Amino acid sequence: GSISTAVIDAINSGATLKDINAIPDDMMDDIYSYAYDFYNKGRIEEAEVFFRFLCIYDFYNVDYIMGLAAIYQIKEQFQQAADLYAVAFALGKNDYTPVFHTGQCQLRLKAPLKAKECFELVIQHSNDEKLKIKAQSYLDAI
Amino acid sequence: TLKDINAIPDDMMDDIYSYAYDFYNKGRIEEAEVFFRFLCIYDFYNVDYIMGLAAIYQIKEQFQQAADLYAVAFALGKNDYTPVFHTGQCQLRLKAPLKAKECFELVIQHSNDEKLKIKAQSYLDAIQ
Ligand SMILES: NC1=NC(=O)c2cc(Cl)ccc21
Ligand SMILES: [Cl-]
Ligand SMILES: [Cl-]
Ligand SMILES: [Mg+2]
Ligand SMILES: [Mg+2]
Repeated sequence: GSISTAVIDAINSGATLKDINAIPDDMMDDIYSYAYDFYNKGRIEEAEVFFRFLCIYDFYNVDYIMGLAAIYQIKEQFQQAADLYAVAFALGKNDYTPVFHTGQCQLRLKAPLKAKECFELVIQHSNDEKLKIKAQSYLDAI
Repeated sequence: TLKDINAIPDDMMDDIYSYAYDFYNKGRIEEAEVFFRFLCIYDFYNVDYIMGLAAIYQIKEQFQQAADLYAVAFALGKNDYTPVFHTGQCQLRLKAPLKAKECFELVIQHSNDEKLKIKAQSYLDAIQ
């Protein structure tokens, strides 16, 4: 998947498509907009292809990662979702939304201690008061 | 992948990893790089294999290449902020001090590794 592609690219250290500016920013923006068009209409499989395409071209992009992670979470591919959410967090640093969703994923993976660690991070560090309430509700059930 | 089918016994992979760090510790960077690339081809999902290849790229002053692998390494481990610390070092070398500050601050705010936080704070103290 997307993470494997990123690691293979890093191993090979040959020229990538982004290295030669093969697809301009405005064009990537358009494709991202089509990806969400598909997603918003329930065409999840088509959206997944488009987000995978975007992540092959520019893996280290929070918006593309988050779109793909959401698809995996909806498809109950919870480990794949959690891994991508953590990449998004590492790149973005100040949005705890990916940490919250990783906590949801860890609960479904039967890892409540990992989920508790996620939800506690949201409470301790997020300034999103509504997200903190949501995180607390999961903590209350654990 | 090769790991998915147990293509090489576990103890032999342990040996190859230990030989890779032996090369690294002895300054045989080109040979360490072959061995860490081999390991990451065998199992891209192994955080310590990725960290070893990232260390090679950092020592070779391929700082963005290292930082990219550190972001994957962070995700695979979820709660180990060592890759975030090293990303902070790479960002300083890339002349991105605000990004580096964000990395070191993330280590101090989330890590439970006291020795790592001490190191991260020493970098924050030096950043203008
Ligand atoms: N420190 C952390 N423990 C976790 O389980 C986790 C998940 C994510 Cl997404 C970011 C950071 C962390
Ligand atoms: Cl993958
Ligand atoms: Cl999965
Ligand atoms: Mg490259
Ligand atoms: Mg607060």
